[PDB]
Amino acid sequence: TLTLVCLAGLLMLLTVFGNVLVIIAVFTSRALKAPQNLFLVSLASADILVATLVIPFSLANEVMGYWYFGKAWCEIYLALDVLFCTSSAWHLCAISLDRYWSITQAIEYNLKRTPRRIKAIILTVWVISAVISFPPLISIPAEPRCEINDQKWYVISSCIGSFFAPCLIMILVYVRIYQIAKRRTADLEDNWETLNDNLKVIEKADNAAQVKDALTKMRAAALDAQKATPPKLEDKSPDSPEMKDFRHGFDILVGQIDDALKLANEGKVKEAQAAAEQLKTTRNAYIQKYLRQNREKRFTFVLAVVIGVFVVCWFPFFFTYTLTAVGCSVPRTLFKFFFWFGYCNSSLNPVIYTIFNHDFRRAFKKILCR
Ligand SMILES: CC(C)N1c2cccc(F)c2C[C@H]1c1cnc[nH]1
Repeated sequence: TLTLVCLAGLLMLLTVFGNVLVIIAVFTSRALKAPQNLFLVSLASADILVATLVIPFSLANEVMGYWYFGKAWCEIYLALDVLFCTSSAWHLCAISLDRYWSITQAIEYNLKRTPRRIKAIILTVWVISAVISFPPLISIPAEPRCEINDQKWYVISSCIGSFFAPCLIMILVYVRIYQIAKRRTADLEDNWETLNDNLKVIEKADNAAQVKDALTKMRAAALDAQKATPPKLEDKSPDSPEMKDFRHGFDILVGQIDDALKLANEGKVKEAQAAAEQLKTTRNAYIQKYLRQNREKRFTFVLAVVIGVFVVCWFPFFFTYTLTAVGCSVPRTLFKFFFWFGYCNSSLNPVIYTIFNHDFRRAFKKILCR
């Protein structure tokens, strides 16, 4: 009934509450690099702009509302509701492009990733997003009963121009990103699995020979693993004590395999598997902390999760809105749900942001207390 008028504005403030916290979190932090911050703050600035200037009207217009103090309100209301979503999609596209270029072009791109360069990128997103939003000689006096003239021709070019094409690209480059990351870690993950497999085989073994062969197996696996670069220690020197801690760790391990190999040949089947558990624990304490993903890999994956919500929130709306050109299915029950679903995308960006990024939780708890 009337309980819902406050809920939407309540969730509308959740964008201000959520995104402004991010706006100032990255605003001035020695940990936050300026290249990435610029993009996450203009994205959070579009969300904080649409939650205030466009969000509330959609609720009243949805129940007991019409354009007041002129249709000019219905002019800008349409124009910003496309602008933010065309710019938000295109921003996610550019971060998608930034993440790809950084992972591949390496030193050269870092030289060109000047904060001024990426500042220029954002303004251009606003520029080109304003072109897709501005209609040529076509308007989106008395009350007009605010909706969008569903010109089948224009609508789809804009429907694609706002959501489809930018989302398509950002999906298309991130699938290349995933394949690259999977290729790097592949061989090492072979080894780590082979270690774990032979370990369980050791604990799940009944005779000494089975253990001895399992042990000899992992011995090569560890040596093969010893020559990889673990994910955290990517682009670090072998002068870095972390990269050396990795190596010493597999020396220490190999030795323990050999010592456990002496027990299996001595005929002490039980002592062997016992000592094999000691191998496992040692491996975890030495190695596990380096299998964790690098600092740049976290940012790329976390924005992979963000594209997951831009697709999940907006695709139902745009796909049902695109189908209206052929008018196949029920809009009455679905339009309302999908119009909100796409809209909550702006409030839920800092939600996934702190839910996954380790720097986010601390930046959220330290922004408030100061
Ligand atoms: C105004 C409606 C039709 N919308 C629109 C129009 C053009 C581009 C575009 F990306 C969007 C999103 C969608 C919408 C805005 N607010 C909630 N849903």
